Order: sequence, then structure tokens, then C-alpha cells
Amino acid sequence: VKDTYTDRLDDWNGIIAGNQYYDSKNDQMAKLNQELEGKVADSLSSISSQADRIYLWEKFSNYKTSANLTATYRKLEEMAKQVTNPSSRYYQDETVVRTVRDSMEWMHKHVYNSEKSIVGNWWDYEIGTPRAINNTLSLMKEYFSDEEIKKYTDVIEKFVPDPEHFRKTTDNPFKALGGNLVDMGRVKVIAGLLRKDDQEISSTIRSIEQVFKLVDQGEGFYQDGSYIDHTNVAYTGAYGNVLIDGLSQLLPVIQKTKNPIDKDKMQTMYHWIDKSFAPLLVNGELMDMSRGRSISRANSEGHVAAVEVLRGIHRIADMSEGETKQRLQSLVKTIVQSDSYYDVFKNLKTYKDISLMQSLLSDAGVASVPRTSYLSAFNKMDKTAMYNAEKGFGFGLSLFSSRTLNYEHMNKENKRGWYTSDGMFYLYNGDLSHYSDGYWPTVNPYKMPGTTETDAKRADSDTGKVLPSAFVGTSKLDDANATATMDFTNWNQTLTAHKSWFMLKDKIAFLGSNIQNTSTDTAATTIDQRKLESSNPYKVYVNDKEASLTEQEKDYPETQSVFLESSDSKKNIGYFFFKKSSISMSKALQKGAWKDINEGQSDKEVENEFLTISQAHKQNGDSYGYMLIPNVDRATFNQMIKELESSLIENNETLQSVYDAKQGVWGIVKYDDSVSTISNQFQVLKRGVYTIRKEGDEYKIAYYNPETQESAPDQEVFKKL
Ligand SMILES: O=C1O[C@H]([C@H](O)CO)C(O)=C1O
Repeated sequence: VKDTYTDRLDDWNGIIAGNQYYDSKNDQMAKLNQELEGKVADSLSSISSQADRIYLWEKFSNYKTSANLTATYRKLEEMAKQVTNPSSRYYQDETVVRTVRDSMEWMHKHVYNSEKSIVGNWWDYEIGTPRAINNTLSLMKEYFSDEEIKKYTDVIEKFVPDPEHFRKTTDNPFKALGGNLVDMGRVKVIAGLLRKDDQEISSTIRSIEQVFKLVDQGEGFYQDGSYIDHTNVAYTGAYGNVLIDGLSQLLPVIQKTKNPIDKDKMQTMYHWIDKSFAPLLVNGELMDMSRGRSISRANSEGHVAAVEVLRGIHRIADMSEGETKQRLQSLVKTIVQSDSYYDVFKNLKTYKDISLMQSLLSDAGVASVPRTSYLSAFNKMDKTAMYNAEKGFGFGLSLFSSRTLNYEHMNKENKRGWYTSDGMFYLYNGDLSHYSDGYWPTVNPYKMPGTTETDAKRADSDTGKVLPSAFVGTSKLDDANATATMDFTNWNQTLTAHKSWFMLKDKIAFLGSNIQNTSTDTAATTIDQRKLESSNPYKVYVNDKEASLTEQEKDYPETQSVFLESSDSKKNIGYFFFKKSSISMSKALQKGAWKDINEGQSDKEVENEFLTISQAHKQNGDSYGYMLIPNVDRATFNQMIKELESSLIENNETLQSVYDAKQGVWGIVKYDDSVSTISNQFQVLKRGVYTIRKEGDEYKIAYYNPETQESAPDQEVFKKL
């Protein structure tokens, strides 16, 4: 009742709503206010106003489905925001004030109280709903009595009494870490501020600290930047988001309590941003390979997901000072400005976040220079991110091994992500909307780019698996060159292939050998499946001769090269086959719906055109070998393949190697411990992945053993000839 807790709750309110920063003459703020007003109007004109109703809102009447619980409270929160906004048409409106208060009671008496038990997802009973309830009582604290707040938060205590574990009410609770651990703070630090429970605050804060540590196993952030969740899933771009997004919201309040958090523990926060998040952001897009099952959500495509991270970073920068505040500010500014496809404000949902972004972008003192080149090998989550600032393209390598799950199909989401980690690659170029605009529900799940597979049908009911082999990993020499491999075996053990990738600054070689098939199904590797633009059509050249592609698969034997020519060179893609190969191509309209891959999504039909290139393997001991060259014009491409006409050093069952003469760099993958002499210059001696650079008479070496996850002394793996 107007004490020190209300002081902290006031700060929270300024963070989650920020009504005190509202300015009607502010274009962006007025827009968001227009959105909230419309939400509250729709909730008010559709709410049940009859005697003894059986649902507050019919669209969320089935209180057997966990979602209907927090979606219902989310509506009362939106009302709490407008009722306290002086510029809203619902400011201090008696019907809104009474509706909220009245609605808290009904839900409490008949749907969510202490004498209840989890039904559906636990997430809604412990995180979603409790969060929406906390925010509502905080925003409207001047309309509720302390006793009413106590009474209304008691149920949160029942379901979430332990700030260390979740599902404590059920039979199989679990330890809270990472994203979920941060959501625990949003539930118990606020509920504790509302209930004026000092014990609850200190113990949840004390428990939040756990997040500030790095891990060498299990869930959490690794020192190499990888972030794992759900036991063994690469998840920086989804659960990592929740972590930073939520922690950046809480910190300001936490720090003003009697239990602040050590300035050094937050030193690691800057590490996550620089080592984990930043590399996954390309032209404002958050690489899908790190978003797990969220890739199947229509309203959370790459550019939109990226904004959850950016606003968290922004909030953190604002907490810092001096250089740190400056550098984080420029990181956010340059990324936001490099995004010509998505409007960042479309995902800044509070007035403080909008105000912050505006200050940032209009401040000439904050630098905004193009990000420089970089290559991150997240070996702890079997992902690899590469970015070339000079030519301007990004590249992502999605793998998995015995240490990680290939794909997460859970809660009925991402039903067909079967091959998204079977050596699938991502190419981020001039077309910033490639993986957006319905790419996921329209891409053929059976031909993910870069993957070798049989045409056997797959079931939506299937779920993730780990790889039998641990020989999966990337050897990084510098920020422009690296080598990767995957001792691949498919889902039903009927196909194998030694797949290797050679990232050489401005191109990537794809080598595959030892391809074997014991099934009757047909086997082939998808060189590419690119989503086309009706605006920037491609002129296709095979062997440098114009070709006309059809929906029908056209076969091109003796193919030495394929070139996709756009009017914008930053969208061109070339494929040089080290040895004339038999490939087939087709261009076709592919239709689908989001519901097809996520039960909770829309059934509305979506469609996009895709250009598919693939190579069939009709024999045991088959292989493939091609160089991918993006962002160069036709004439340069033709020039480059002339130089690379001898870049293939080897590609068989025990050794794969490509040589970049212009750079003096070698990419090498050895599957056995025999001695391999390379280019009559040196010898490599151990199973593993190498990336070597000759500098004068000296050699720079980068060796990595994927199985043991260790490097090694040079003399054990390399011998100069
Ligand atoms: O962690 C989760 O995120 C979603 C959610 O629907 C977003 O509110 C959900 O389904 C989970 O179990």
C-alpha cells in the first residue's frame, strides 16, 4: 500500500507497459497504442456478459486446453495497460476497471485456483498465466487491495512454490535453468513484490544467478557460444531469446532491491551477446538453424525472432555505461539498419522499447558501421555460422551428432523438420526474405538443401534422434576459413555418406563420398532448393548456356556448372562441379499451409516457387563434389571456375580435400589414421578435421578431433614434407 514494493512495481510497470513514456505525437508509439486499443475493444465486445457464464471468451472456452488459460489472462493484461494510460480511450473507464476486477474473481473461482491441478501443458499453469496475472495486478495495483492481490497470487504459490524447479506439483518436476529459469524470476520476483514477500524475492534472485554461469555439459551457454536446451537441442535462437529478453526486463528491478546482482556476474551477459547471439544475426535475421521448433510458427519468422534478441541487447546497453553501452548500441544500430526487409518497430511492444530504439537510431554519436567478416564454429551444438562482409553473404551449416538431437518436433510443432540437420545449409544473400514469406510451410521437406537422402515416405508423428556417430565437427582456422564433416547415417540406417564442407572465404565446397544405399528407395543429394522472387527472376545457365527450367524434372548429364543470374549480383548463385556430373533441375510452384507443420497454425494455403537442383546416386560408393560461389556476376563466375578447375585434391572413403590456391589454404577431412601427403608439401597424420594456411615457408594449422572434441599438438597431426 504505497511502500518500497510499489516503488519497484512502478519500475516494472514502466518496463512492461511504459505508459509514462507515451507521446501521442510519436508516430511509432501512437501506432502501438492503436493496436492495444483495438485489442481491448474486441475483448470488451465479445466477453460474456450473461448470468453464470461458462467461459469469459468463447475462443478460449475450452479450459481443458492449457492455452485458453493464459490467452484469457493475457486479455486482462491488455486491459490493465490501457486503463492506466492517460491517452487511451479506456483511461480510468469504470467498465474496464470493473471488468478486470470482476474477471479476476470468476477465473479464480472456477478455473485457476489453489485447489486445482495442472491440465494440459504445465507451462501455462506455472509460467504463462502467472506472468499475465502478476502484470495485471502490478499495472492496476491502485484498483486492488493488498488482500485481493495476496488472494489472487496464492494460486501461483501453489503451482510454483519452488524457484529452483518446475512441475513440482506434478509427479516429474524438473530443474529450472536458462530461458525457463528467467521466466521463473518473472513469476516469483514480481509475485513476491506484489505479495510483499522479502523471502520470495531474495530466494528467487539467488536462484536466478545460476543463469550467469557457463556449462561444459547439459543445458545452458557454452564457452564456445553454443547454447543448448531441452537436454540436447541447439536452441540459442528460441530459448536463448527468452533468457536475454526476460532477464533484460527483470534486471533493472532486481538491481534496485536489497538483493542486487554483482556487476561481474553480468560480465558474462556481454559474452552471450558477442559470442552466442551476434553471429546468428545476418541482415536482421536470426538464423533458423538455432530456433528449433519455432521455425514452424507463422508470426515468428527469422527477422521477427531477431527482434526479441535486439530489444534485450538494447535494454542491456541502456543498463551499462561508457564504452560497453556505446558498443552494444552500435551493434543494435548497424544490425537494425542493415535490415531493408523487416521494420524492427513491428516487434517493439512497449513504449520504453520504442523510445529506446528511436533515440538509438537518431543519435549521430552512436556509430553504425557494417559488421565485419566472421566465422563461428558452435561445436557444442553442431552448428556453424559464416559471414563475408566484403561480398556480403551469410552461410549456415546445420548438423547433429551423437551429442545432439537432429530436430525437435514437440507440442505438435515442426512436424516435418526431419532433415533440417542432415547436413542442411543456409545461404543468406541479397534476398533478405528468402526464409520468410511462408518458406517453411512451402519448402519440400524431403529435399532440404545440402542433404543426402532416400525418397522413403516419412511420418509427421516421428520425433528427433541423435546420430550414431560422434564424428561431426568444424575445424576453424580463422574468421574466413574452416572445414566441417559429418559421418552421416540416415534415420533408418539404410544410407550413409561422408559429407564434408570447405568454407574458403568467398565460397564453400561440398564433398560427399562413400554413399551407400541398402534399401530399394532412391537416393539423391539436394544441391539446392531456392525460394524464388517473382520480382527478381533468375536466368539459369547450365554449362554457361541459357537453359529453360520446367516443373518437370529436366536431366543434365555431363554438367560442369550451373549459374543462377539475377539483375542484382548480390543474389547470384553459382555451382561448379569439380567433375562433370549428372544433375536434374526443375522450377515449380509449391503450396502448403502452416498447419501442415504446426497443428496450432493456420490452415490458410500458402505458396512459393522453388528452383530444385539434385544429383542421384544409383550405385554404392557414389559421391558428389561441387563448389558454391555466391554474389559474383556471370563473367567472374566463369573466371573463377577456371582457377578452381584443379582445386579438388581428393574425395574418397578415407580422405576429402579442397585446395584454394589464391589463398594458399587447404581444407582436409581424414576418416582414418593413415599418412596423407597433400600437394607434395606436407603430410597429415590423424583422423579428424583440418584447415591449413601456408604463409611463406611457414604453415598455420587448425586441427580438430570431433569425436573427443579436442585439438592436438601439431607434431601429432602435421608433418611438413
Ligand atoms: O515454451 C513455450 O513457448 C510456447 C508458447 O505458446 C508461446 O507463449 C509453448 O507452447 C511453450 O511450451
